[PDB]
Amino acid sequence: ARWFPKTLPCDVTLDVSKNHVIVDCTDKHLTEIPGGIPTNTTNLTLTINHIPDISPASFHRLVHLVEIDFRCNCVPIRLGSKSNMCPRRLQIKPRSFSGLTYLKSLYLDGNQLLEIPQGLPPSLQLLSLEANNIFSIRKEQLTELANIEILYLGQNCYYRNPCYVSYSIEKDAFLNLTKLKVLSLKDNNVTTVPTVLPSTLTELYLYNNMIAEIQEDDFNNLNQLQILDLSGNCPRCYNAPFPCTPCKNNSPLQIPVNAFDALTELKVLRLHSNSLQHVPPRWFKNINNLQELDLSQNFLAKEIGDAKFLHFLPNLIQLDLSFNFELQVYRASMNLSQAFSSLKSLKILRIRGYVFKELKSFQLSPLHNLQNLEVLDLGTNFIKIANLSMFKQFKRLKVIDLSVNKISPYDKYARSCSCYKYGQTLDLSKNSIFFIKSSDFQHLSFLKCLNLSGNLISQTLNGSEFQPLAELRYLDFSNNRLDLLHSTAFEELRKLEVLDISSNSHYFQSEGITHMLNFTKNLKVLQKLMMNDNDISSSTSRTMESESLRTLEFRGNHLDVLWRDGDNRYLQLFKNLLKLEELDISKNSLSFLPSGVFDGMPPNLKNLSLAKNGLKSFIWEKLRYLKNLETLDLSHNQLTTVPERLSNCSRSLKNLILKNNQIRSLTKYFLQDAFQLRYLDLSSNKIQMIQKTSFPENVLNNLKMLLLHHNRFLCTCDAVWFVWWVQHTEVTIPYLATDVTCVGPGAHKGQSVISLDLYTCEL
Amino acid sequence: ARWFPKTLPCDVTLDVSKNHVIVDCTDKHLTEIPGGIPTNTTNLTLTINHIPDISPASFHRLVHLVEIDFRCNCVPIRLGSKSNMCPRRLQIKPRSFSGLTYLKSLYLDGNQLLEIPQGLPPSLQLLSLEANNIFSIRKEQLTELANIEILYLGQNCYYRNPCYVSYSIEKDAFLNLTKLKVLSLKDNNVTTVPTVLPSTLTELYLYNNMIAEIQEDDFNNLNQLQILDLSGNCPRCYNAPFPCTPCKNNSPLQIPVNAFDALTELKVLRLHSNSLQHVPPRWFKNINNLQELDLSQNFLAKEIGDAKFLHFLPNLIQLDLSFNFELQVYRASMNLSQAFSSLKSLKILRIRGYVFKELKSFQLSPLHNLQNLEVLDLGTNFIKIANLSMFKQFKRLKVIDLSVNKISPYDKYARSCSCYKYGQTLDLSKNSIFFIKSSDFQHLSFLKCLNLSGNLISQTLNGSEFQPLAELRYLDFSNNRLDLLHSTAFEELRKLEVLDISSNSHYFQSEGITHMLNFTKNLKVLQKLMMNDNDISSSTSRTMESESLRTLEFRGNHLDVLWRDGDNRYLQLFKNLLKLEELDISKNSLSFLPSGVFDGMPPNLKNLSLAKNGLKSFIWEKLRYLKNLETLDLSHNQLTTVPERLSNCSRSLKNLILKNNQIRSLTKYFLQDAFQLRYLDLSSNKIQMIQKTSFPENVLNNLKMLLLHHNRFLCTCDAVWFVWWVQHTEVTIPYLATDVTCVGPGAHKGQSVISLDLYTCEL
Ligand SMILES: O=C1[C@@H]2C[C@@H]3C[C@H]1C[C@@](C(=O)N1CCN(c4ccc([N+](=O)[O-])c5ncccc45)CC1)(C3)C2
Ligand SMILES: O=C1[C@@H]2C[C@@H]3C[C@H]1C[C@@](C(=O)N1CCN(c4ccc([N+](=O)[O-])c5ncccc45)CC1)(C3)C2
Repeated sequence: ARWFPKTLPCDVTLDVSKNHVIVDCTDKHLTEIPGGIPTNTTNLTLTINHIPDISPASFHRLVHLVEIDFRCNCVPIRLGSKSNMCPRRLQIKPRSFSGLTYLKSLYLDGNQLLEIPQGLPPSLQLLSLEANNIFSIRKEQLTELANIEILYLGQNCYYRNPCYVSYSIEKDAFLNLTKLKVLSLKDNNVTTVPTVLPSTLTELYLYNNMIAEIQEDDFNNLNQLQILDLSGNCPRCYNAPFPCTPCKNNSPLQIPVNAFDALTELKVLRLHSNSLQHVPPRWFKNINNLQELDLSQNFLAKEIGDAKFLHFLPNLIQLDLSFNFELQVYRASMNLSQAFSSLKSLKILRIRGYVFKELKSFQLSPLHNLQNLEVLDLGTNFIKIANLSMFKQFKRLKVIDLSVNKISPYDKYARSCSCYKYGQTLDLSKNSIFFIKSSDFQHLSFLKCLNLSGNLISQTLNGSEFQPLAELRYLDFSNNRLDLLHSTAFEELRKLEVLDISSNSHYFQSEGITHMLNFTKNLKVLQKLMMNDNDISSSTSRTMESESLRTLEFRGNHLDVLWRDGDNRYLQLFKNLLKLEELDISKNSLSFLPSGVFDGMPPNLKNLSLAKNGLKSFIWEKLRYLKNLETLDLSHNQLTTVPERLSNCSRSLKNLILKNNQIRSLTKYFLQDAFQLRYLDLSSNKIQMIQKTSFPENVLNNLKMLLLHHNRFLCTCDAVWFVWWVQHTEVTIPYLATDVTCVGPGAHKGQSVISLDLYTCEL
Repeated sequence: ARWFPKTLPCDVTLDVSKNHVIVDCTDKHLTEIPGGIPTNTTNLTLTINHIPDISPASFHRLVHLVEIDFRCNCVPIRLGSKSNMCPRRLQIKPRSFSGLTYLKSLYLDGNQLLEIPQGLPPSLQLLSLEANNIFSIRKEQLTELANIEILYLGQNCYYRNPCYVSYSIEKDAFLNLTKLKVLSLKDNNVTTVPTVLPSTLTELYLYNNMIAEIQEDDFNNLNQLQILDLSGNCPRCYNAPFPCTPCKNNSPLQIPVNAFDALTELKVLRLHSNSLQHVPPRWFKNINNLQELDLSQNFLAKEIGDAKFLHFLPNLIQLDLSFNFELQVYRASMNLSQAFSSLKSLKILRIRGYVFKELKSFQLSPLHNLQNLEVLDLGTNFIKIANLSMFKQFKRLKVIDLSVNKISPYDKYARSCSCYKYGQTLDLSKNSIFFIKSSDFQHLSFLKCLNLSGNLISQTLNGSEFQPLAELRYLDFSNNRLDLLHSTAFEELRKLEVLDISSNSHYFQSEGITHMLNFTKNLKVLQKLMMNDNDISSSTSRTMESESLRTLEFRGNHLDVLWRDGDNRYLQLFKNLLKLEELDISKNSLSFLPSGVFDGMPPNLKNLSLAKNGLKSFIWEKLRYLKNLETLDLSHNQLTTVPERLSNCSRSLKNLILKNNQIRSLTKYFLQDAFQLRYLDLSSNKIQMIQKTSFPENVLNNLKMLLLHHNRFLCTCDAVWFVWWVQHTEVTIPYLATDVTCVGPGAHKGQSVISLDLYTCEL
């Protein structure tokens, strides 16, 4: 099959059409790069490791490298886990990258460098030096980057990685970079923008810095700029969960009126957390193609009432005005200006953090004509009175956020080391609704969704609550207190397809009261039912019936009491679910499955999940009754013995999952004649040996995935074929060189099975 | 010292003045009563056990018994833990109590008896047969109880202990009980009141039954009745967490108008959960001395608006009107009738469960003249708008309950087997207050308390929030998000004595922001400070200062980071607290105390708590610096070695607590010359032997308590003196015969040290 044993502990991906040989050593804890790298490699990745340094002998016989990822080998003091500490910082000998004539990208983030390395090839187009200790920019060290295009010099001096010195950039340091397009100086303690910047810049990220004043001759040459991020300069420090230094006298970022003049191709402008109080319309005079405008965490509560600058943004797509409230000011209503009607191309409008008392109908009148408006975020506003019927005008919308408000009837780009698909959505989750009336949801027949998660509604539904919701296809009733006393629950939701009544264990924990689990009989088009984490311990109805239910999640419940010894009542609980194909009966404290319960299983079942249950002895001969089962899931269980013969067990099972099990040895005809298998998991086990008579190539040649890591393989001369099978077969085994180790014998401890060579076996 | 070794495993209490010898065998798991009971015994108690039966030979030589407690030896199927199952029910041979001429009380609850035992002495005054299977009452079995006074025949037939048959009571079964005063027939599935009842009844508990109609000739002879409990008859079954059977057509308990006529001395009348809709004033025509009236869980929402019957209760003390709301009815205001002004002697008024929208000022106008009104409960009402200034008229009150409402700026007698002491209290806990204004608490200077627990207030207090609270002596700010950025927090609370800022770990978990822990310097009369469970990990201020702080609870925090290795900054964190006497620095993940931190301890410290910390090695010689320490608490720790000599350790330590420790052997001069000791704990340890040279009688004679149970005592001939010391010394050792056992050797496993006799030691 294979006579080329490659002991490389890194993943290899081949793309002949793209000429890409990707070697991936992510999270491999290597101290030195492995020997024998194929010379056709193009992409090279080395994440968090323990590699001390780099020498020119590292990339000596690799010229075709086009991407080198050396990110975060020695993470700084506060940016990563302190379980992997380097003795010192990273050092690079001179001319360590000059031999890479085809290099085009380099990632050196989080390695505690003092200055920019020298000797880089002129073909380099990307260079990222984030999370380093480079707080000084000069021209002589940038002369070699005359052909760079993307430069990430961010996260160099701030509270996570301090340097105690303001960012020093000499005059015209980036001027001679005629090919530079992206420049990110985020979290660098920058005092002034490094003028002059190259005129070919397209993305400028100067956010989360200490820039206090902007000059009129700052962006005077940037005519091709498209993204300008000045967020966090003079930030809003009140109740900030991060160390922030505000400006003196609580002054905002001093931006002149004639500042965004040369910016003509600007499409994204984020001024989030700048302590701004006024937004002059002169800023938006020359930027005609502005699409995204972030103005969050400011003091624009009085500006939103006027909002004159909105008259200069006819092509605005997004508008973030979150958390603009005043201190000790509880407003009675939201004061949206009429100029909001000038945003013709507006799609998303998030006005969170604008806390007020009552949301009336005519308060959203400027938004009554935005034909392109889809999302309307109004969460975290602590609204008290809000008649939902007023939303009968926003039918063309897609998301109506009515979040944690109490209606009643820093660096988000940190690259560290639902209902929107069904239609109209009313997200009333985490509100102060404690009972459901039919008149409250009136004039809301167009709703395809209704999220009532976390409202803590204690109500006995008899089939008269969600009456106006005729077109409802998804109802989220999680984190409440549902009382299933009548089988007529959710009977008026004719077009209901998905029902989530999870986390309603309050009334289900009680013993003796009626629990009609046959409430799905009146649901004719119900496709998915999520009732997990409900602690369902009893049920008056004996069976569950449905003409269309295909998915059922019954995890975190008590089937161990329903299938108790001698209690033959609830054995056929899911037998009448004809169209059921996806069962998720897991975490149900099931210590054993009583013989006969599989006879009360849906005949069309395909997906069975029995994870985190506690099965002490799961029988296998009863799987013949499930002639359509394909994805049996027995992960995180306490099984002891694997089946006798998988061929006699099932004819359609192909996705056996036995993760985190307790198995000490496989059988000797396990995979005999089980050709239909295509997926097997045996991770985190206690097995000792696996022979050949149970693993022939007729069955191994078709398996797509096979996980045999984190176990107790004893690598002695007892399973020599396994050796000849582990390093000479192309079956996909992930983590085959670092996680699956050898616990013995003696000097053979911790050895990888891929590099096994016992010459003293057949001398 | 003592030559009478009593191997009785039950506690003995002697009262010579009362002539009471109380033998207590609570939770002792005995199979047969022990032999050798002293004949002077009067009180005898046997709780949950495994005793099969009783024979006349049990109380043969005990005549002076006046109280026999045989409760709950074989608990029914659902009333107790199923870990102690009896093979059958309890049986009593005839004439098992006739030999007790001085018997006056008998408790036979929860023993699954079928009928009332016969042969009881005529001197019996109390007889309780609760939680049994006695669902039939006859006259021939009650003829022997002609001198009984208290009869508890409750909990005989209901959902916890079913019998499937209505309670059968023959005509005039209790008539000949001329001395009967208390009769409780609760939870017995009674259909009709057992007329006729003895005219000398004073307390009648017929609650939680299935009585549907009351007759006019039912209480016609009860003229000395004082307590009448008819709660749960035709109950309110909506959203009930217990199996309840309501009456047909949703009808209330049919009580005639001329029903409470003969009742003249009635003081307590509870009609809770009767589905009542009207309360006729004719019911309260003859009962002039009614003090307590319970009317909870009814449909009196329209009756509270009228409340005519309140004109007939001039001596009413309590009035419970909780949970009288209507279904699918969210009221806009609380409609209290004017007749509430007729309750001159009213003290407590709980109107919970009366959910409405807004609580205005003039809604409580009838209560504006109740001079005796103290408690005003208004929790669980979901109030939205409620101006607190309107409470400037209820200054004479004591408790103003403003519970889980959202204001913004079955059988409770089941005998199973703060701020009210400081003055005026405003309990605004678990409300929807997210920020504190000075104008909100205006006109509330009389407040001695303010509970703001669970409001989740994210605010940076600078000393201007609680300004009108000049007389505030207690502030509960738990379960919030406090930002201690300024040392001027709570500076305006001049008369503040207790401050609870616990469970505010949100902003304290953040690293880098300022945490001014010296905010107690401006508090001149602060006596107690509770800041536990705050995860305090950093502090800008180095020390904490206070002229008056005496108690400080600092548990559930991170002192393991504040006292890190080499970090000598926060060593003297509590040194400036001069008057500090009670320190509770526990659960702080402290793996070791760095040497020198005790030098930064308050000199006046008396109470130190280091529980659940994780101390791997706690030094003892450093305790000489604490010359006032008396209650050192080292429970639930991982210590290994006890101090060398307690005399050289401390001169005032007297309450050593080493519960749940890991100690394998004591020293040989531990308690030498440590005369001041008066309290020692060594429970849940791993010790093996304790000799005499460390435990002399000069020090053992004064110790009040000494706990040495749940450990690994090896009871071999190695510590014979210990034997002669354990059963011949009167030092108080609780659980000396059941919990402290012997783990060896061999045949001597599980033996009690109190019954140790090794004759083969010195043959
Ligand atoms: O628990 C909670 C957290 C974590 C999240 C959920 C959640 C609410 C949350 C929050 O952002 N908010 C708290 C309440 N907010 C405010 C705070 C202080 C002041 N203030 O100092 O005057 C105010 N004055 C006027 C109006 C609002 C004020 C604004 C809304 C966000 C804190
Ligand atoms: O989570 C929670 C729990 C556990 C406690 C805290 C808490 C509130 C709580 C509660 O007792 N309540 C829920 C809300 N309550 C109600 C429910 C149903 C109906 N209904 O079926 O029409 C109503 N119709 C009108 C008015 C109120 C109604 C009454 C107040 C009590 C349930």
